[PDB]
Amino acid sequence: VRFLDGHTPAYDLTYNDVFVVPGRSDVASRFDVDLSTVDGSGTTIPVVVANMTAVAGRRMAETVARRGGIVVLPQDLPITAVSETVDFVKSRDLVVDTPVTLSPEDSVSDANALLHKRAHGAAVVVFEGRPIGLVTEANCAGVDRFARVRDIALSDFVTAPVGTDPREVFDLLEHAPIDVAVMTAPDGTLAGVLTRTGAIRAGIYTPAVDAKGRLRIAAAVGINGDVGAKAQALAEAGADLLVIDTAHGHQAKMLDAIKAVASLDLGLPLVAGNVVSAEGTRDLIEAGASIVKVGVGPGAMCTTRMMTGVGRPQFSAVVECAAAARQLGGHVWADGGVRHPRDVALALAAGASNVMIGSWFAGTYESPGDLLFDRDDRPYKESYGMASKRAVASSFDRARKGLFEEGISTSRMSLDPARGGVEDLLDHITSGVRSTCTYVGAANLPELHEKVVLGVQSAAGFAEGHP
Amino acid sequence: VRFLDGHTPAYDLTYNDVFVVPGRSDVASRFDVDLSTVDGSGTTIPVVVANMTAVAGRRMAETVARRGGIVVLPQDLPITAVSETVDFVKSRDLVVDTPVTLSPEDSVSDANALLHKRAHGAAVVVFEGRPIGLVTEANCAGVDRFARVRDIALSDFVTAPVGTDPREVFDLLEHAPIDVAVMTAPDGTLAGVLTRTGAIRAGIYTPAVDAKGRLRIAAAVGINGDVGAKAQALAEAGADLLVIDTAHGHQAKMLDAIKAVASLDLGLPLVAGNVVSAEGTRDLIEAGASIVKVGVGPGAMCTTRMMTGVGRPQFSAVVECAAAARQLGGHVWADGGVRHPRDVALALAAGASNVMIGSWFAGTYESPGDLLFDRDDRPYKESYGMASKRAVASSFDRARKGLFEEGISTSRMSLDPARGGVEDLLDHITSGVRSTCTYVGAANLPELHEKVVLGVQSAAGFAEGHP
Amino acid sequence: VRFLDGHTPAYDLTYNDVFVVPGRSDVASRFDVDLSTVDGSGTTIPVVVANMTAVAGRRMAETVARRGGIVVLPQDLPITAVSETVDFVKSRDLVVDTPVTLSPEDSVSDANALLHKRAHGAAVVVFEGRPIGLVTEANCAGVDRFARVRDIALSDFVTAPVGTDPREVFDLLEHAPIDVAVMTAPDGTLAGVLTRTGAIRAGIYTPAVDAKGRLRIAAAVGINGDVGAKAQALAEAGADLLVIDTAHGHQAKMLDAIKAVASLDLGLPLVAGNVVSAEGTRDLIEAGASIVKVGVGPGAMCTTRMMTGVGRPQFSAVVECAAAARQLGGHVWADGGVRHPRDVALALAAGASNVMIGSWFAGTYESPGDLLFDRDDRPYKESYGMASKRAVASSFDRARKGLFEEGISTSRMSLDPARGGVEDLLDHITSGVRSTCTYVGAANLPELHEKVVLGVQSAAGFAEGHP
Ligand SMILES: Nc1nc2c(ncn2[C@@H]2O[C@H](COP(=O)(O)O)[C@@H](O)[C@H]2O)c(=O)[nH]1
Ligand SMILES: Nc1nc2c(ncn2[C@@H]2O[C@H](COP(=O)(O)O)[C@@H](O)[C@H]2O)c(=O)[nH]1
Ligand SMILES: Nc1nc2c(ncn2[C@@H]2O[C@H](COP(=O)(O)O)[C@@H](O)[C@H]2O)c(=O)[nH]1
Ligand SMILES: Nc1nc2c(ncn2[C@@H]2O[C@H](COP(=O)(O)O)[C@@H](O)[C@H]2O)c(=O)[nH]1
Ligand SMILES: Nc1nc2c(ncn2[C@@H]2O[C@H](COP(=O)(O)O)[C@@H](O)[C@H]2O)c(=O)[nH]1
Ligand SMILES: Nc1nc2c(ncn2[C@@H]2O[C@H](COP(=O)(O)O)[C@@H](O)[C@H]2O)c(=O)[nH]1
Repeated sequence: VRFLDGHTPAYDLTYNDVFVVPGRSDVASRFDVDLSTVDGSGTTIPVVVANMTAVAGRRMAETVARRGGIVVLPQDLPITAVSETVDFVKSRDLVVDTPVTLSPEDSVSDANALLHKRAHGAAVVVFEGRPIGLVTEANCAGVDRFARVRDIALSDFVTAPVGTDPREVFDLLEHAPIDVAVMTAPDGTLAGVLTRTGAIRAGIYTPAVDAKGRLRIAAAVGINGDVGAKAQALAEAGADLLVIDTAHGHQAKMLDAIKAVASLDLGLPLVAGNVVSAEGTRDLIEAGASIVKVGVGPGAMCTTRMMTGVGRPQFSAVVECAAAARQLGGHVWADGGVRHPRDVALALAAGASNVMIGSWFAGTYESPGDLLFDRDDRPYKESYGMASKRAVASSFDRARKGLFEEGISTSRMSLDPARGGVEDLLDHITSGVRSTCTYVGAANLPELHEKVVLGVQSAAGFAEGHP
Repeated sequence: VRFLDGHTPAYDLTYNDVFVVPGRSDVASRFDVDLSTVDGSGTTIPVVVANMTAVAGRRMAETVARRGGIVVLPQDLPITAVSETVDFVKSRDLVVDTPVTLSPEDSVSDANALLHKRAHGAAVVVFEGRPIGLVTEANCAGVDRFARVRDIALSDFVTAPVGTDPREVFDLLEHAPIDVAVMTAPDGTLAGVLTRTGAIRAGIYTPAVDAKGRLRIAAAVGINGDVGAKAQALAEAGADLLVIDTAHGHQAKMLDAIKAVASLDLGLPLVAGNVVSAEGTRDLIEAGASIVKVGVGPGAMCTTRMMTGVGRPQFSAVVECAAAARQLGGHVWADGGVRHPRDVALALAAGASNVMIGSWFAGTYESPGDLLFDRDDRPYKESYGMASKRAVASSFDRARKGLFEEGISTSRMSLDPARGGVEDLLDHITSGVRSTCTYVGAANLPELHEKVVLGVQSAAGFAEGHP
Repeated sequence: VRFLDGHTPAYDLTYNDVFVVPGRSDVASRFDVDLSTVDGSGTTIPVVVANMTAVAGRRMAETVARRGGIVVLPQDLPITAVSETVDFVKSRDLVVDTPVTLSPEDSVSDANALLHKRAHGAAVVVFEGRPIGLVTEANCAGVDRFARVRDIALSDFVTAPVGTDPREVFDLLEHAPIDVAVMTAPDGTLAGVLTRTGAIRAGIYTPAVDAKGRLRIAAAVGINGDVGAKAQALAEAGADLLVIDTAHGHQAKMLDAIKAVASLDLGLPLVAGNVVSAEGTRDLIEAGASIVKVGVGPGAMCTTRMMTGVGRPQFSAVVECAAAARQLGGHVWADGGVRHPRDVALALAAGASNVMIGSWFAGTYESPGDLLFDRDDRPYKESYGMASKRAVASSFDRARKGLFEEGISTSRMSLDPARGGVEDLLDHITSGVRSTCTYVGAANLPELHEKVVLGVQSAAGFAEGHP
């Protein structure tokens, strides 16, 4: 990638150590740039939710797929749950979000705990398939925790049929006391709930769909055990994309797994990682992988940097691997070390065909975890590492292996008190990437890579601007 | 610009990463150097107040214009208010500051809130155009908040006619209980209020005036909409200098706006920004701009560095753009990243024809904002970013554009408990620049640029000295 | 008064040391008892606002007079202000409260400070005598403190003509976003503002009015100086009731003042105090006083107990003086030591024809003081003692008298965060007195005195019940 004159630092650079120099721009507005990825994963935004059990669930899968990004299901997961999640996601409206359906016999405690499963802020009490009420934080508060939800003073909702343009439902919700509105099927059954900002987003983002027009989804497999059988069963389960993940993506087991999956000829794009070296990417590409995950160590839950000293600063690894893959025709997914939208913008600028968010999305409403509360009542969630799920594998043998195994690290990802949903994190990331495109003057991601110029900055250079 | 031998860092440098090496000096004192700018903006000190609605007002405009610096009025402002502000500023005494005029029927609360509008520390109660009393924090305290100001125990004031030299009013205020003194017109009407330190400053600073001897003022326009009509109407409104500001100053819209304004042949100097590249400055100069604003990202209210990764360390961008502009004959205004007078001194040293302060001046008495108080009772003010006012542009369209728009960032700029007025910040900045001139040994700003030698310093190098 | 068998304590009892034993009751509800006073002061509730400059103002006067209680104007007040206040009060609607009238040219700071003058929670912006807008804490917040009130985003109000029954305006305000409603004169000019709870209270309370149907008001004079001339001028000023107040109501100066006022034959009822002895009440009654204030020392602002050791527990003094006055046909006002409605109920039970609240009402919205805020942002107000205004009287003489004079004590009366208005304190007091009537079984205040039975309780007896 192009660098400023005289910029040959004697160290690998991270995201905080680099910056983008704006160039001559012809892109008028942020909406004039398209974020469609070229990697073949079919994501209209360069965002992938990581294959972490704390960040990858059915709700996040459907939400991000509707917003145009693919979601990788966590590895080492019972294929029954995988099939259930895939069937759930593929049966979702391309525009309307699936609400928190509440049976009239549910308790107040269950309703209150479920209200935070989604970012809508309200839950639908539905009887016999017909929506009969709405609950929120207001009517639920004060009443007894174990009273039935049929006696929670159900509020009135704005009902509209499925197929009305986002304009009409938007103006319908201009003065609505409750932001959400129930999209009902023509027969009268509830089909979903659409929000004011959801109506806004329905036009900006184009949902990522497969050849059959269903929300794309992905799943991950390890290398321990029969990789071929697991990958084949995953492909038959309906997963659009297969991701083979391990702590070290340059070992012979990784190459054998990629070779087996490629020989299976499943037709789905191939994703392997992680390698932070050009030779590792070359080996993975020659092994039969179309997409290469890059980054071992920058992950916010990754510990190997402190325990082993291995790793690489994310930006330099991403740019070198992207150069290698583009030399061999392959494509690159940056993984780990993403905490600000500048990280996404720089990862795409370095040459990566896509970026993968990880534990940042764990601090969202839709992450498959428990929304706990701290002492100061600030919302947050616990993010865990994959640990043995990303590692190559009687009571004695189990405990002996577990003694030397890296512990499951835990972190507290705080929720935004106002913009807590993953919708708003995606909005921030996409706005940052669009602004980067406008500053560079690129109409698309390949043009972003081609026309970006990057400079090096010191520690004090990062202090410039408002945090 | 000249650098120390062996100093070729592989990264763009910010203000904290550079230092000035003193050379052989013939300038005896700080008062022996003149800070007159060469850019044609006619500012006798190298200080410009930014085109921010939280830092650019009529009071700051008149104060800084009297002290020798130009003020850029915020963009996207009703031309009626622009004309009112320009007429107010052009009708100000070149020596005497306009006080807080208080009608006798004003309440105690209004008087107390108005007392902090200016740095004088006292407000003038004037009846029928004749000054009849003075109020301050002492007599106002304790009395009922809604009692009339005619019953606030008005104090006695030192009255002097307009035209007395600062020497005489200075010695008149040597033992005065109230620091301020009322300069009255020959007919007896109140013309202004002059302070002890104001008398001191009346000789050190030479006010910036136009060809008609009136306090210079500037105004800003965006690129969205008809730039030519807005610029022409601004020129007819009486603005001395036109500033065309946008988030990205290298886009085609910027060039078209500069071309239109230059074709208008208004005669005022042309200011465009922001570009942090030599090619951007070349394009702006060829587009018909005499002065180029440089710096996108270092701004204390700017967020694009964290959201998009775009930007550049301020010092390297300023020096490169200054070199380019001086190659093409243009002149440079550094913008953003100014928090200490060393930043101003380094910006002028890098080659910029002027520096623009920004949110630092928002924490002053004269900034067009509300002087709020924190829990610890330390005075402070809220500084906001321009956001869409610096960005290129039905309810649906409005909300859709606002969803992706960067939020209006807010910061708390604390007031100096003693030297809170913008007069004292200007004193600090000018003292720092004069000391830099003496250390370099330069009699003027062009000599500052010519004879300055700059070295590179590490993180621990910045720790040297008293903070 | 009747006491329980065997209750002959060897100490004077205060309110905390006594309790009422309920008897056989025929009063069904609290609304079945009338609180009309027999003293001739014409107050329909047994509440009098004290002659304290921190608790007695025009707003409190009109409010309490509309609610059925008389207000004594503070002594040592310029008769011009007395006449202005009396004319203001006598020109008030018997049902509608006078709102915070706001001229369109007032500032935001003035509007915000004025909003807390009344308990309505909203202020009326009126132009040319016609109401044009409403302001509250919501629209006022966030906007600049010195912006004009014509640009404070005036809200819509419910307008009704004067004369509509409280039922109609009550149902009109059932779903109103703003609790208050503007009662307008038939010509369209604004006549007042009536609230939802104000509509509720318009039927429960019967306003205290004179023979001409105007809100009754009272004023106070001291004993120093010509008492006769001051009392006569006060009577001509329109004051319905005259109160002669001093620290010691048994001195010869008190008797001479009462004799002079009685010889004036002004026709208004006579109020003198304070005496806590039967002989003092006898002397005051024989001096030509119809009503006797009792209580010197129990006052929450009174200091003489700690400085001099003089005083008396309020309950025993009140009962003894009431017995003496009823023996001579006079009537009694308890003064001081009122902090809970039980104090009012016990004062009326002891035999006092009325009770006088004092500094408790100083912590209200309508008290003539400044609503200050503490560090924890809890609303409160400063209550001051009368000091020399209740004491018998060159720079040397002034300072010599002031050296030995008791200092003006200050106390912090906290505002109720929800029920801060004096309307709600009056509601609490009246509810307590009505409940006491029901528990005793009395249909009126004379029956309360006749049929009440009081017992003595120890320190631990006061701990019973919820505080
Ligand atoms: N009643 C009800 N429970 C729900 C709904 N959505 C999620 N849940 C709860 O959440 C569980 C799954 O959590 P998830 O893996 O989706 O975060 C379900 O088994 C169920 O207990 C809903 O719409 N209604
Ligand atoms: N070595 C290691 N890497 C992990 C673990 N958990 C997650 N990761 C890596 O870190 C990524 C997420 O980090 P993030 O992008 O949130 O900073 C995952 O996609 C995966 O590549 C773990 O327990 N160990
Ligand atoms: N009465 C009075 N108000 C003033 C004076 N200077 C500023 N103000 C207030 O401040 C407002 C403008 O604030 P600025 O934009 O000057 O910071 C005016 O509309 C007025 O309310 C003055 O001398 N007298
Ligand atoms: N991108 C961006 N730049 C801003 C915004 N507000 C101010 N700026 C820039 O930052 C400068 C002030 O920053 P300062 O000099 O106070 O650090 C302004 O003159 C302008 O160039 C904003 O909202 N967004
Ligand atoms: N503009 C305005 N000021 C009021 C109003 N009511 C009270 N005030 C203010 O309050 C002062 C008197 O306070 P008070 O003695 O009534 O508590 C008045 O002189 C005036 O400053 C009102 O309706 N409008
Ligand atoms: N001795 C004395 N009594 C006072 C003073 N201020 C108020 N009082 C008395 O205390 C009463 C109010 O007390 P409260 O009823 O609020 O406890 C007044 O009506 C008056 O009788 C003062 O400064 N000194």
